[PDB]
Amino acid sequence: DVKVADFAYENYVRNYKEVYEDMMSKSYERYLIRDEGKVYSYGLHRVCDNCGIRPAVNRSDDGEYLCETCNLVRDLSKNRGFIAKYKSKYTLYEEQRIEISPKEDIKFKLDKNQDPTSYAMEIIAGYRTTSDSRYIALIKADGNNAGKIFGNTVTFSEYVDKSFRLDFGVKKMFYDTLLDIMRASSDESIKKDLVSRILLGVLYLGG
RNA sequence: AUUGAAAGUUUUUUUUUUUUUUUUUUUUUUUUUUUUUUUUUUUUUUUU
Repeated sequence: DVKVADFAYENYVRNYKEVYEDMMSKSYERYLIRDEGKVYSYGLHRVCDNCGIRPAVNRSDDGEYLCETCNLVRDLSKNRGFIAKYKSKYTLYEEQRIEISPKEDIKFKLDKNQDPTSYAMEIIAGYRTTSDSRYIALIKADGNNAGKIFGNTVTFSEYVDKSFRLDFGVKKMFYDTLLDIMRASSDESIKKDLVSRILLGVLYLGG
């Protein structure tokens, strides 16, 4: 959904509140739609009947659990995604640059015939071996009353500064927490593995 | 005749072991079985 509002004039730049007002005003256009006829498999399962002109739900290597859209997304993610993060080498540039190689830091002993992407959730959880029971936690954070706070902004520059400060401070907090974990006065292998697992278990951070 | 279905949250684990209601505590301290009462009264060592 594309929302466009006038940004600034020749001798005047509008404050964030008015711009957001214009954006929200030009939002009814989203709710206008027209009629279309198609078929999309409910989720990605089974072989429905519906209209039979097209071929059925494509078969999968594991059997029959692959819809076309999910098939395409899986094809896209086969090369890049979590596996790319695992096969990377993150470096923490500080007074002593320290690198992290999950391919060499995770202590999950797997046979060469096993797929790390399949056991990605277990790896992030912390299964050092397949015969391990261990829960994994999810952390979601969000700012408080951000919308009205940005509404009560004197100038657009103030809004930009506040957003930049928020994002950079969030990233700084995460980095400092990682540094604190790194400086734990314990064996470097343990902290390296923990940092690798934490880094792998990140979906999106910022703002 | 629900998009549509058929699966026991089940098996398995003794709230058990250690610990003496025990030590100390004399039913004794005191009190004369005495106290008033005469073994007394009557009777001729004696006759034909």
